Amino acid sequence: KCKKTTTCEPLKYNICLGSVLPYALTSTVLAEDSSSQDEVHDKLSLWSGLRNAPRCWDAIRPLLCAVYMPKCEGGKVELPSQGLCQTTRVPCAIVARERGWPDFLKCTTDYFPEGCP
Ligand SMILES: CC(C)CCC[C@](C)(O)[C@H]1CC[C@H]2[C@@H]3CC=C4C[C@@H](O)CC[C@]4(C)[C@H]3CC[C@@]21C
Repeated sequence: KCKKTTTCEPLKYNICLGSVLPYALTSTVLAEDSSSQDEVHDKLSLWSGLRNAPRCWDAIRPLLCAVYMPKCEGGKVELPSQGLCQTTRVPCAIVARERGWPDFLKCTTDYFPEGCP
């Protein structure tokens, strides 16, 4: 429940929304709106409109990077935590009003499990 088996690929984009990525491989399996690293970049580019809402941006950046550009190692990615997802619900409430959170970014425990290291 804490990890997902998947195939790892070398990172094509070395930075996630300004944040450095201290690992070599990733997977697009958690971002259900994205089937390639190029598409991941284009979806993150859309999300980047939230840079104009800094309180949300500060909360949502680690969530987006954990989902869109996760560390992949030995054919597995770690799922983001329930806690990390919950931190975004109030400062990024505008997302829910403007369009709605995609299902893979709603804090259900199948996508964001509890009690994992
Ligand atoms: C006050 C303003 C700065 C707030 C701006 C907020 C944004 C940039 O106006 C947000 C609100 C809803 C967001 C969208 C919510 C859901 C999705 C689906 C996802 O697959 C791609 C990103 C995308 C399309 C988001 C892009 C950024 C949006 C479109």
